[PDB]
Amino acid sequence: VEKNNLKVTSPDSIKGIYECAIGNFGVPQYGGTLVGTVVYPKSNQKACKSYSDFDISFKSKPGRLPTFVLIDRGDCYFTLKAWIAQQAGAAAILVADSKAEPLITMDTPDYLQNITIPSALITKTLGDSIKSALSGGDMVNMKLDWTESVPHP
Repeated sequence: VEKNNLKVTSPDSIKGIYECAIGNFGVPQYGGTLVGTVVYPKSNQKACKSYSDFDISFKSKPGRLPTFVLIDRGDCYFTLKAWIAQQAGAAAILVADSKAEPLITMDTPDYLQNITIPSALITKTLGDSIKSALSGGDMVNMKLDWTESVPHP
């Protein structure tokens, strides 16, 4: 399981370094990092359907942090969740595992080349911690670290 470090920068309650598992699609900024804010939509939480019907966009306003969308595993292909979040303007997708278990690699089921959004899966533990912080009205900000992540050919 190929992993990279993830750093929650806020709120203070859950700040720290965690691991995430990089999916076999999307394009991390290898050698670099990406800071964003995490959002867990109230609707279409598995990103199996189009966000446009919901009039939901994750395009962040100028000067604000890029939006990372927290998405639940289940019901559809991981690649489709990425494609759909990408269409909705998300800067990255974090797929929270539906069961508590070691990290797994999100595999693909040409068109894979069209998926560019950094895509990673996080544990149910971390997913639930983030949801709790957001539920308390806290912004959850996060730095994705690929500084030492080297891609395969």
